[PDB]
Order: sequence, then structure tokens, then C-alpha cells
Amino acid sequence: SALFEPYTLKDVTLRNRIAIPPMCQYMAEDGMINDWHHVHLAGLARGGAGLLVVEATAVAPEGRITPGCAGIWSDAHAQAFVPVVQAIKAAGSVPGIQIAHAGRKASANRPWEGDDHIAADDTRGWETIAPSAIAFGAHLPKVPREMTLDDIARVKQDFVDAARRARDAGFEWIELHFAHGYLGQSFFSEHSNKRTDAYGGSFDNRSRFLLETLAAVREVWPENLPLTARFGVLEYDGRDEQTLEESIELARRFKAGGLDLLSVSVGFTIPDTNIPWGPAFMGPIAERVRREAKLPVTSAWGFGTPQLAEAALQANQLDLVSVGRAHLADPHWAYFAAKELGVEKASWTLPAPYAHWLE
Amino acid sequence: SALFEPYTLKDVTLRNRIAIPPMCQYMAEDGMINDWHHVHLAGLARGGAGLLVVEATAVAPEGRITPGCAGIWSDAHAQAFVPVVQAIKAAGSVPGIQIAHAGRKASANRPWEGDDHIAADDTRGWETIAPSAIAFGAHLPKVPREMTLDDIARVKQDFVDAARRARDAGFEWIELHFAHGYLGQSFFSEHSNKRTDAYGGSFDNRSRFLLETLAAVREVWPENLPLTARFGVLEYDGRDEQTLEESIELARRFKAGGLDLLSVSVGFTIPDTNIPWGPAFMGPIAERVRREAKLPVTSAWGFGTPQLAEAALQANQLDLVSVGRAHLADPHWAYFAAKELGVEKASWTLPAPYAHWLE
Ligand SMILES: Cc1cc2nc3c(=O)[nH]c(=O)nc-3n(C[C@H](O)[C@H](O)[C@H](O)COP(=O)(O)O)c2cc1C
Ligand SMILES: Cc1cc2nc3c(=O)[nH]c(=O)nc-3n(C[C@H](O)[C@H](O)[C@H](O)COP(=O)(O)O)c2cc1C
Repeated sequence: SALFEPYTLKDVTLRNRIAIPPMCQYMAEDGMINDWHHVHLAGLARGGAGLLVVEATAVAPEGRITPGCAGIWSDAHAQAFVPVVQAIKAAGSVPGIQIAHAGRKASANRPWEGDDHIAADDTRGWETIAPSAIAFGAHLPKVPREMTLDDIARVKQDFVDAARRARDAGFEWIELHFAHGYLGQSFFSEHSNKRTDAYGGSFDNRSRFLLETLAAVREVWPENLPLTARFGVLEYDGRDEQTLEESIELARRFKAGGLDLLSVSVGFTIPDTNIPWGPAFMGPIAERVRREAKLPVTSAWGFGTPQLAEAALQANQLDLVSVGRAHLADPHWAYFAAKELGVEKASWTLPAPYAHWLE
Repeated sequence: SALFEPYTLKDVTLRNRIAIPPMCQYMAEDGMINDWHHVHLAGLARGGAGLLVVEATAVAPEGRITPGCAGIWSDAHAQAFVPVVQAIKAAGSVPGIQIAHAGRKASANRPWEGDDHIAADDTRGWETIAPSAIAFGAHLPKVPREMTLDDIARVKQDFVDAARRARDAGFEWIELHFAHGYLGQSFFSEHSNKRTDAYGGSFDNRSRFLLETLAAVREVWPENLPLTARFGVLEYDGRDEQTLEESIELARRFKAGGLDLLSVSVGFTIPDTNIPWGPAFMGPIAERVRREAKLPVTSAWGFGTPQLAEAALQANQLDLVSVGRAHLADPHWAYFAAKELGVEKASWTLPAPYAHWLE
């Protein structure tokens, strides 16, 4: 089975093509992770996936989505990851991390606590920053503060520091969060970026924050460990052909700038869209990016059906299959998938104290 | 659904009728548990079961089954359980522990490392003790040393110390391991107990080690926390009606001596038996013990099919359903069961960071 073939990128070898994508847990306190995350992540690593990408981890306090978000904006925050990284490695999975800044979508409630911007008089909230002083709208009505050039320099440096910290905590894979309407995505999109300086207007200018951040991170991130990003390549906003063409051009520039793999997603930059949700609906778009940018890709949404993951790999739509919610339902999804696809000794997807009894 | 009704025993309330029975992991070193067990157990607790019973934990070094077995024979061993107990509680499951002594079946290899008695010249092995100097046979050929009265007094005290330690580590439920051919079971069975002193011969004498151990433990175990035992009530050795009659009589004496619930199993005292394995095959025997001893019971073997667990409860064959291997396959089995049985808001079997997204 294609799903259970190893994958090598730079000096890192994944034992199979199952990636667990970043999934926010909303369980940190002042950015500090705790035994929620330790047990969650170590348990997932033991379930058999080849790569486990830690949830969106804020490069700066105001770049959290919510008061429960993980952070890596100080060395103490970074050191909290060390035992978890070591546990993921002990289980044979590759530890990755997504580093992030929520931009105008920051200062929001947890999804089961309203999912909306935090009220103005709530002591937990904070001012958001963005390319331009324009609200997302809907349940995220707060108008962000327009970033100064010094704010841009500071956030770039925050990404560099975060990557340096991730490296020194022992992560073997990094993902820059340039998707989902957060800060990076919002610099790229004309919907959110109305700047008239070097960071907005033209395609080169809208690309600039993302490319400069990638280049700055590349200076501290080891050349022998995969350097990746998540990026929303279309919005389903009636401008899809134009948007995908620009997004593919940016992917070519990312590749030229050292990006090893792109996690292909949707922008979610604005609320007024019509996304055609369905199982593996991203497969064809990911394939197009892969082909036109000649860059390895992953994508997500509905690949918890093992046959669909297998089909996408066999068709060369993707290089890795990201499986999210199915892993919240069953930490041992990889074992389920191995059984479904007829892998020999499927139970040995799991460690011996489980595998011996399930064979 | 009966499976999702709470259960109260003494001062402890389980949120549902799913028990995770003790399952040896063979991952400890010199009896000390480690992050294998922490993550394993905390992850199981978060999966939704009402009760999580920690694996057979040796009361003394020679009472381990294998070199990988957990122990509780010193205060340092006990203190290693404290963070795990606290994590199980934080997840809303009741933490229990099975305390044990492997008797003649001790000094064995891990199941995936031969499963047999350790060779005589292997530096990991040790002399086994038992009621009588008679080997199990088959893959456990070692002849144990016949216990002296002082050995019996010492092992009883080892059980007391283990129970005291479990109490002080924060366990809310204890299970004495008097099943599966280990020390306690082997005192009860005429196959293994050929003693002619106060601890063998008659039914009263063969019962004596078990009853004295229970009484000694009861002196240190809080009256407001469930005091339970696992006991093999028949062997499938051609003497089943006689054996079950004696075993039920012992269960009545256990109840009279403060036992709150009996986990009903098979003896496994000798190898030459013919066990009629099948889904829920223990249900009718557990029901008979429940009825004839008027004592709550649990049992195991094949209850990972949720409808079978539900049927056994509705028929009053059991009070709790023990689900073992299905939890090694899927730590979140309780969520699977809730969906299968049509429980409203089934995803909220799990904690919010999972439940919100699976609803
Ligand atoms: C609980 C949860 C939290 C998520 N947090 C993030 C995140 O931190 N970063 C990100 O890029 N995507 C995040 N996502 C998106 C997932 O990575 C993934 O793309 C999505 O769940 C679709 O895959 P699935 O159908 O397999 O769940 C999150 C999804 C879920 C369900
Ligand atoms: C990995 C493993 C280890 C076990 N270790 C113990 C143990 O520590 N104590 C015990 O009384 N039974 C032990 N058992 C028996 C289980 O508690 C249970 O009765 C058995 O697995 C049948 O239930 P199931 O069909 O749901 O797995 C073990 C079973 C397994 C699979």
C-alpha cells in the first residue's frame, strides 16, 4: 500500500505517508503547554503515523487565536515542548510544529466557548494586528490595527525566534502557518491587504511578508530538516482561477527559497465564500499545485477513509496524506487504516504492548 | 443505554459501566513504571471509560510475572504512580489498581520474547514460590519452592503494604489478583495446592490464604473505597460443577469479609483444559456467581462489541463490563460504543478538545 511506504525529505524519513496535521487543542495557559498536550501528542505518536505536526503555536502573545493557544514566544515556552518532542521521537514518529500568528482572527473565544471575538471588556482579550485596518466580519467583527514597518520587522523576528526555539527543542519538521486567514494569508490576499507601501498592492508586494519571513526563518532552521508551509491557494470567492494562478506563482517562489513541501489549503480570508466541501475535495487543487510548482504537497479534509488516502497517493495528487479529525476520534487510526488496506502484520503499526495482542 | 448509566459502589461513582480491566504492559524496569504507563493510562482515561484498573502490579519482586512487570513493593515504586493517578482523575475516570503475586508463573519472559520461563542461566530470572513444589508444565516448567509459614506471613504483609501504598498514591479502587493461576488462585486449587498444613487440604484450608489476605488488606484499605478481587471460578478441567460450587462458596465468604465486587474469570491453574472461548462466553457463569453469592460482578472476553456489553447489563449478568483488547486497538472505544448504542451527544464521551469537533 502506498499509504504505508516511507517518505524521505532532506535528512528525515517518515515511516509511512500518514501525517497528523496541526490541530489546536485550546488547552494551554499563557501559551504554556501542559500534560494535556503531552499525553495527546505522545498517544498520537504511538498510534503509528509517520509525522505528527503540533498545533498552531503562536510566535507572539497577540498572535494566539485564543487564550488557550500554545505559544513559543520565550525560551521557557520552548522548553515546555522538550519532553513532548522526546516522547514523539521515542514512539518513532517525526515531531513537527506549526508556528503561527493569527492576525485579525486573534483574540477569539475557544470554539466551544462562543468561537467569536472576545468582548471589549473581557480581561482576557487583546488588540489584534493585520496588514490593514479591516475586520473579517461575521463572528470576528474586531477591526485590527494596521501594522507599522517596525511591527512587520518585529513579527518576522518573532517567526525567526520561534523557529530557532523549535530547532533547539528538537523538532525535525517545521510548518509556517500562512493559511486560514491568519496573518500571512492576510498579507497575500487583496481582500485583507489594502496597503500602499512595499507590503501591499502588487503581487510582489503582497508576497513580500511571506517570502521575507520564509527567508529569515531559513537562516536559523537547519538545511537538513524539512522546511514547510501551509498556504490557502484559493478562497472559493468567485476569483478562483486568478487566485490559484497567483498562489501557484508564490509556491514557485517558496520552492526557489528552500521550501521542501507545501500543505495546500483554503484561504478562509473572508466569510463570504462558497466552499464545496466533500471527501478529499482538495485533492485536485493540491495536484495542480504539485504539478505546476513541481513541489511536494499534502492536503486534508476527509482522508480518514483509508481507501481515499490510498487513492490520492496512487494518483500522485499528494505526497503525504493529512488525517485530522479521525485521529481525535481514534488515536490509533493508522492501525485501522493498515487493517483496512490489508497491510501485512497490520497490528505492528502499534508498539509491541498493543501489537502482540491484536495480531 | 445501560452501558452509559453511572454506577455507585461505596463512596465512588463511575460515570458509566465500562471498566478497563488490568492489562500488563511489560514496560516497567525493576518494577518502576515510566512514561509508557503515564501516557497509556492517561490516554485511556480520556477515552471515556468509567473505571480504569491498572495492570497486575507485583507486591514483591519475585511476584512479578516478568522483568517488565510493574511493582509496588517500596514507597518509591508507589510514588511513581502518583502523577498517573492524578491524570486519570483529571480525566474523570476512577483510578483502580490490581495488586498481584505471580506465584509459580513468575520469572517468565515477556509474551513477545518467548512467553516462557526464563532460562536458569539468564541473569534476569529468579526462584518462584508457590503453595507446593509442583510446576505448571508446558511453557512454564520451573518447579517453584514450597512456601514456609513465614513466607505466607511475609506475602500477606506484602499485600497489606501494597494496598496501603495504593491508598496513599490516591487509588480509589483496588483489586486483589486471585485469578489466572497466580499465587492466590494456586492456593485455592487442588491441582496446585498439595499442602497438609493449615493452608491446604480442605476447602477451609485452601481458602485460608485468600481470606486472610483479604482481611489483612481490609485493615488498611479505606472502608469507603471499593475493595474487589479477581478470581477464577472454574478451570474447564472436567471438574467444573464441583469447582464452581466451591468457588461460589468462597465468593460468599469474600462478600461477608467486605468484598464489594468480584471480577469473575477462569482459573488457568493448569494447562490441560478445554476452554470454550467465544464472545461473552463468561456471561452465564458470572451471572450464576452474581445470583448465588448475591455479589456484584464484572467479567471480560469479547465485550468490545458494544451490543454484547449492553445485552449483558440489561440481562443483569454483570454490573460492569470489562473491555480489554478493544481499548488497546482504540483508546477511545467508549466513544465508539456510545455512537453504536445511539447515546445522545455521543462525542461528549470525550473531552471538549475532541468532542466539539466530532459532534
Ligand atoms: C480541532 C482542530 C484544530 C485545528 N487547528 C488547526 C491548526 O492548528 N492549524 C491548521 O493549519 N489547521 C488546523 N485545523 C485543520 C486541520 O489541520 C485539518 O486541515 C482539518 O481538520 C481537515 O482534515 P480532517 O477532515 O482530516 O479533519 C484544525 C482542525 C481541527 C479539527
Ligand atoms: C495485554 C494484556 C494484558 C493482560 N494483563 C492482565 C493483568 O494484568 N491482570 C488480569 O487479571 N488480566 C490481565 N489480562 C486479561 C484482561 O484483563 C481481560 O480479561 C482479557 O483481555 C479479556 O478481555 P478482552 O476480550 O476484552 O480483551 C490481560 C490481557 C491482555 C490482552
